[PDB]
Amino acid sequence: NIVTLTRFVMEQGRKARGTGEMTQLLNSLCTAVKAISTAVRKAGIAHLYGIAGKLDVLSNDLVINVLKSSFATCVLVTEEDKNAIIVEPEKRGKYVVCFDPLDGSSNIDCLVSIGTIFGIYRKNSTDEPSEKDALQPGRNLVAAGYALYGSATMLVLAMVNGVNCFMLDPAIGEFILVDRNVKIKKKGSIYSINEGYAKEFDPAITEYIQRKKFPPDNSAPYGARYVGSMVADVHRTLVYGGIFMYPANKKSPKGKLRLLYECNPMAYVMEKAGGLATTGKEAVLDIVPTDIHQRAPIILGSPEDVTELLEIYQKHA
Amino acid sequence: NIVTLTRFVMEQGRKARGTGEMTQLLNSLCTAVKAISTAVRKAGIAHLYGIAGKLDVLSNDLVINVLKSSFATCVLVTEEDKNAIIVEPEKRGKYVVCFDPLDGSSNIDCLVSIGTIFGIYRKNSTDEPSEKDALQPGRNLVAAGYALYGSATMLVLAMVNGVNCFMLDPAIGEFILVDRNVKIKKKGSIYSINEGYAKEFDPAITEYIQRKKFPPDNSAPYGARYVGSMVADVHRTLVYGGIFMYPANKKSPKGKLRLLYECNPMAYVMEKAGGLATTGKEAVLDIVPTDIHQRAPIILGSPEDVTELLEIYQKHA
Amino acid sequence: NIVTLTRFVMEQGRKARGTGEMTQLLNSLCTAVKAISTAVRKAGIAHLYGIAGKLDVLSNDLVINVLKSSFATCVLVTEEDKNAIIVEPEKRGKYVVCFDPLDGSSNIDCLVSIGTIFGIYRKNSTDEPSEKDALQPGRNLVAAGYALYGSATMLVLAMVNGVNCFMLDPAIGEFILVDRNVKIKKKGSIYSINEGYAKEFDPAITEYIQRKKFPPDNSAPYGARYVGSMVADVHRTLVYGGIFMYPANKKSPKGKLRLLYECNPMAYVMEKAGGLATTGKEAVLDIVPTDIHQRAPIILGSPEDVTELLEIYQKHA
Amino acid sequence: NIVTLTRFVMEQGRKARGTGEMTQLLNSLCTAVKAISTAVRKAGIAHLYGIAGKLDVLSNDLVINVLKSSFATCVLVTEEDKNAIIVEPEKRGKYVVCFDPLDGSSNIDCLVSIGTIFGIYRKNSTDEPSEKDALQPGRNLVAAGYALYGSATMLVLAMVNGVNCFMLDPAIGEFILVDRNVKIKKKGSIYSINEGYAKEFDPAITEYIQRKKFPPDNSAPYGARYVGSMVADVHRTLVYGGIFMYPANKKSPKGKLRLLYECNPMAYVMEKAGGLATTGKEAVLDIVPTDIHQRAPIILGSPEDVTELLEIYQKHA
Ligand SMILES: Nc1ncnc2c1ncn2[C@@H]1O[C@H](COP(=O)(O)O)[C@@H](O)[C@H]1O
Ligand SMILES: Nc1ncnc2c1ncn2[C@@H]1O[C@H](COP(=O)(O)O)[C@@H](O)[C@H]1O
Ligand SMILES: Nc1ncnc2c1ncn2[C@@H]1O[C@H](COP(=O)(O)O)[C@@H](O)[C@H]1O
Ligand SMILES: Nc1ncnc2c1ncn2[C@@H]1O[C@H](COP(=O)(O)O)[C@@H](O)[C@H]1O
Ligand SMILES: O=P(O)(O)OC[C@@H]1O[C@H](COP(=O)(O)O)[C@@H](O)[C@@H]1O
Ligand SMILES: O=P(O)(O)OC[C@@H]1O[C@H](COP(=O)(O)O)[C@@H](O)[C@@H]1O
Ligand SMILES: O=P(O)(O)OC[C@@H]1O[C@H](COP(=O)(O)O)[C@@H](O)[C@@H]1O
Ligand SMILES: O=P(O)(O)OC[C@@H]1O[C@H](COP(=O)(O)O)[C@@H](O)[C@@H]1O
Ligand SMILES: [Mn+2]
Ligand SMILES: [Mn+2]
Ligand SMILES: [Mn+2]
Ligand SMILES: [Mn+2]
Ligand SMILES: [Mn+2]
Ligand SMILES: [Mn+2]
Ligand SMILES: [Mn+2]
Ligand SMILES: [Mn+2]
Repeated sequence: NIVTLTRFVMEQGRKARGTGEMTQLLNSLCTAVKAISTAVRKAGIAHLYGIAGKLDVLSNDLVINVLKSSFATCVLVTEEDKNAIIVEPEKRGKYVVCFDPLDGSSNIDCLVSIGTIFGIYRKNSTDEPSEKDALQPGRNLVAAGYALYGSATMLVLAMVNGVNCFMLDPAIGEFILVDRNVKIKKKGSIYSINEGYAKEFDPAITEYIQRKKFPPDNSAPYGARYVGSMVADVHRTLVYGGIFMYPANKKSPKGKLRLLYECNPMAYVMEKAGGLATTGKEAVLDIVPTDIHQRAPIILGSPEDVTELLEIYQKHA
Repeated sequence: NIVTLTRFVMEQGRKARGTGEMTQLLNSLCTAVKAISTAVRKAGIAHLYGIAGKLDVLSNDLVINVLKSSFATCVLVTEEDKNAIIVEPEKRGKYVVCFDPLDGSSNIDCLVSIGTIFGIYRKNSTDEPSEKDALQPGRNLVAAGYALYGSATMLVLAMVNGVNCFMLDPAIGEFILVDRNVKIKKKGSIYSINEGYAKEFDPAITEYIQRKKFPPDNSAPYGARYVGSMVADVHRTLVYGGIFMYPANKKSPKGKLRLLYECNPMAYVMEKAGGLATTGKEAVLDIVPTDIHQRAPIILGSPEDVTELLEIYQKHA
Repeated sequence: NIVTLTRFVMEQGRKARGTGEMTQLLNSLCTAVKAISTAVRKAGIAHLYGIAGKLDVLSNDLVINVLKSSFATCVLVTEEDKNAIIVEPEKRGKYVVCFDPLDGSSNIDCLVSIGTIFGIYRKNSTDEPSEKDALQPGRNLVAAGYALYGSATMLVLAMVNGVNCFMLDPAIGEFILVDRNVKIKKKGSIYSINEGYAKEFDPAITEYIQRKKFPPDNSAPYGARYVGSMVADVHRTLVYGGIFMYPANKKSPKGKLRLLYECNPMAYVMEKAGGLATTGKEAVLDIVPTDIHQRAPIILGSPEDVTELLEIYQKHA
Repeated sequence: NIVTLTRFVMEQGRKARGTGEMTQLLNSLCTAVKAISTAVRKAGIAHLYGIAGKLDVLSNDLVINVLKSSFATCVLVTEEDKNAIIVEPEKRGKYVVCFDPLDGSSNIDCLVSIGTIFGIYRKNSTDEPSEKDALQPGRNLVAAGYALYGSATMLVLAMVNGVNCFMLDPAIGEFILVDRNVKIKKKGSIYSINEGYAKEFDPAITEYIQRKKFPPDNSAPYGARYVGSMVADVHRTLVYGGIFMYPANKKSPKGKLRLLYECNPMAYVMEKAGGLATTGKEAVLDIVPTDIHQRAPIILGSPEDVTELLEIYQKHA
């Protein structure tokens, strides 16, 4: 009585009486992620080193061809491509897929955890697909999730029904459901932010950080953690509780994280897990995108920690 | 032409005119690390999940068994064991090995990078082997290094002639030399410390951090990173540059990090790479331990960043 | 534009407007075969050998639990169980599955190729499932096939539409379609039989063998091949052409190979591939089984080679 | 406690007081075999099938490159190369290696067991290294063995002190000693020969086969097996007992099997295991080659079965 991703996706496609198109899509994603995982852990590297006489780019190509080979997509948006990819009408399905094929690429030389992030929208409208089809607020997401290539490979999938975590068994190449209907803690004890940007923080963030290090009610201070790869930082937030933040600063008054393929999927996982995701002023899932590579400030995590900071944001409002 | 860890170790052992006792020890280590890597990556997990027919305890058991069978060790010191382990006379060799089988174990549920740390001493006072044989300053290390299980598995080996990084190709189970004679940048641009302890930092540390966030000469502040796993943080330092800190505070008046199997091996690596590793008052390698599970304050990284901090310490002295 | 077993099975389930039950079944089989393949190639053997301090039986259990976990089966027949396994009504589906979890087990110590063989029937009737549900002639098979664990792992799947071959990529744990709509050669140049039973052969087999070694029309003689594992011998027959035979002798006047889980699936693959499978008197697929472990003589392969021998069988009739 | 090929080789090399030159050669071989095994098992095939972003030539290239880099060889002899390969003086060592990189290559499309065969000689006449250095009788082998890629990968190594089998654990890329000091049964019960050449067999062979099918003393006839891959057939002989035959016929008046890299290594293995290996007229190891691609008749296996056949030869002499 074990549950594999392949079994789960099919039973769910059956319960929802789908035509099987989304199921074929989710299966192609599962296959793409296993292929990326393998290249990340460097299997075959000996060949590059002459035993017999890129990564971001390879990841992009894998995700694109595998997704197109699903016959379930019409518009693809990648962090790696300036323009949205419109699918050939022969393989054109009804899904729009926004993804970051390998987030944290600059961490690669340091062997820090990296991941793949994706959000799926159903093409709403009836005209020649285009970038406009991806410009939907995150509230319209059919599914969203990410794959984390850390000490082990994990796929976290969020859909209307909830959040589920699947661990990859690289021996048989199968994702096994290990955490079902996940819920984030109401209050965590870790905060995550790049404090090297201190001089740039708005007063509300500055005050919050101060409350965490020197608690006014004399409670224990929060521990700090900042891996430097969103997928790793968010996954730790989801599993262990706490708050993650990447607010605005000189690096764009608009934030650094991209709305469509970084913030939205994460905000979606967070909300389905019972947490919050806000820009400080509004909920991330409610922002109407105007540009496929639009950035946005984001704060996510345990609801009590996010509301606490939202209050400070009010006090300074 | 390609260089595997197996060939390199043997070659070095040949140039050193060794009896091949250390070579066997190093081959054993390599075998232990590949085994731990496989377990960490979760191969075979489908079995726990009943496709019908603890990770730090297994790691401990693997290291101890694999090292004993090398017939090259007489005294073992593990983070996991209260007392030193004395090898049976039948299996005795002349080496003392101090290791942390799986560091960052708390981080396991969050899939954060973890690693194995080891330091190798040669038994000097030839009395019956005992705990006192491990009580040697790090300046007496013959070899030290670590294995990091991150996006990929890497083994860094440092010996008197320098530091070398080997990447694991899991397809053929062989470590390939990917970086020769490593040297750390003179000055970095990332500082790594758990700022959650700000309330308890000594003055020098407090001044240094603030200097990194608000540099006097209005230059770019240092970026910040803190994975919360020493091997991961120390490996990013060695490779990318910067400074790593785990100073003395209240919950740990002498630091959290253990001297024999965490601070020494890492300080040795740092020093052979041209970096510094201090306690704030003194070099970590010169400290003569008195207890095998002794703790010690540690600051390591690019020579200029560490020097700058040490000047500040002297200033408050 | 690559085709994985998972994609293929789903598109075919869609074309046939299935409810998705057979598809879930085929997916469970694919997963069982990858798990068996891994144990066959001995991954993890170091643990049996004490690195940190059956096969036929393990294969049976994997296939049974994985199949039951599909919720698509009601009656399971295994070469390893005296009695047919009736599925719990909770997980009871509509399919009857006959399989040999690991054929050629006595070859294991010699590392000869071995495999898994399976035939699927739709439960015809409407009463409490039982052994009687498996007692159908092979002509009623919905699907049949085998997995060969040889130099590489291959899954050959035969359905009403034809025969397809999928090679396993153990790096990503995915079967890739490599040979589509396979057809056996009309005439081969290799014959396969255990000639150690010469003294026991009926006159027709004896004459045929004689024609192959000393051709009366002076054509080149046929080469001989006899691996000793049916799956290996049949797979070579399917791919390279020729004839395979295991007629009756003192080892049962009834043959050695079992009808339900060895002969039928193979006869089915053969026929779908355009070849023949006969007992010498009748077509194997047409025999009405009377006992789940019933044996039967079998001759299969290229149609011209099988008809040639059938003629000799007539001459001696 | 467990024994890996790496430890065993080093230990043996220590007991022999070698300079570690042969040890490096043997470590190189091991690395080459693991690499070939991975390629044979088809890892990464999904790439040829365009998940978008010859096996005997690659094997040849792997062996040659990996052996050259060992700095232990001066002359290489491959089944795949017309002339011997002379290693650059910069990389010269004292050993001559004769190998078949991938034997049974015809069998690849049929997924039949294949293997690698090697024999190691020490350069004696110290003139400029040349082809003549490989022209040594097998009685002069320092080491020989083979790697079989069957249901699992095994490496059999024979040296003056005996024959040892190592099983590859692909999870950690390590060969584990699974069988120590192997010895073949005195008498077997399987004979292995391509009976398709019956029309061309000499009288002795013809009598022997018939004696196996119809034993005078009405005892059980020998079972027959003929995989068609020497390593597979010879490995079943060593492990299970019996006799393997590839006599002289018409299409091959001196046999098909080559002396230097097929017959010698296998005869050496057989002899250290307590078996016999003859040409019919003489022991294979005593033959002094005159051409590097020379062919030779071979009969090997249990000492009693081979003797019996040799008596029959003498009878027709
Ligand atoms: N595997 C599945 N899991 C959960 N919901 C599904 C699945 N397949 C389809 N659905 C749902 O049913 C809708 C239509 O399915 P489809 O016909 O495949 O496009 C989807 O957009 C989801 O809302
Ligand atoms: N593989 C090696 N790599 C580097 N140094 C070595 C190696 N083998 C031996 N040496 C050195 O030679 C000394 C004696 O080696 P041993 O006789 O094997 O105990 C060691 O303690 C090292 O200092
Ligand atoms: N994956 C599939 N491939 C080919 N035929 C299928 C598939 N699924 C179902 N069918 C066919 O449709 C019938 C009923 O499907 P099902 O509703 O799943 O039981 C099967 O028995 C086959 O005859
Ligand atoms: N690893 C080993 N295993 C068995 N015998 C060895 C080993 N190493 C060296 N010897 C033997 O010692 C001789 C010289 O070794 P070498 O100096 O390395 O060239 C060889 O030719 C073998 O006869
Ligand atoms: O390189 P990417 O693909 O844009 O992602 C890097 C991002 O960079 C953030 C960290 O940025 P700072 O270095 O500015 O903190 C992470 O949280 C995200 O992973
Ligand atoms: O779980 P361990 O073996 O004690 O290791 C955790 C150690 O803990 C340090 C961080 O601890 P803090 O949470 O106190 O910062 C790391 O740098 C070391 O990896
Ligand atoms: O051991 P199993 O599972 O019954 O299968 C062995 C069978 O045995 C046949 C060979 O039998 P002989 O040794 O009698 O030739 C093969 O063709 C089949 O694989
Ligand atoms: O393809 P190769 O390298 O020539 O090897 C085939 C050889 O051929 C022999 C069998 O050949 P026949 O078909 O003539 O029996 C085997 O025993 C050897 O493995
Ligand atoms: Mn990216
Ligand atoms: Mn990104
Ligand atoms: Mn530990
Ligand atoms: Mn530790
Ligand atoms: Mn069986
Ligand atoms: Mn069987
Ligand atoms: Mn060859
Ligand atoms: Mn050959």
